[PDB]
Amino acid sequence: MDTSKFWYKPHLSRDQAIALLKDKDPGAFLIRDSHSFQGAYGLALKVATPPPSAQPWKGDPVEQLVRHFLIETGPKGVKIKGCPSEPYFGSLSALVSQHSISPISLPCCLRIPSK
Repeated sequence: MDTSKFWYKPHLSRDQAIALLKDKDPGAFLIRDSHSFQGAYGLALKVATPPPSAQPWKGDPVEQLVRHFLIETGPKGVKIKGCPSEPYFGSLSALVSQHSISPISLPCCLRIPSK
């Protein structure tokens, strides 16, 4: 039984989010203050298992278990700044809800339990 207030932490650091994701059930996600750039939100998602290649670059093998990407919101919509996709959806809620059906940046659809 978890609420958005527990999965939403602006002060929460990236490392903290990764540790909380690797310690929680698969499919769970969280949001934190994106220190990257203004008007950005850090989205973290926990995967069930690593890829078939498992080729981490200067990062522990567990880092792959947790995927964290920074989403930017502009006058053209909000999208995850990391892949060429850039679908540009309505808001964080729009991409979060759609991510549970058509996952792009993430390996698997995002789970939104109790919401």
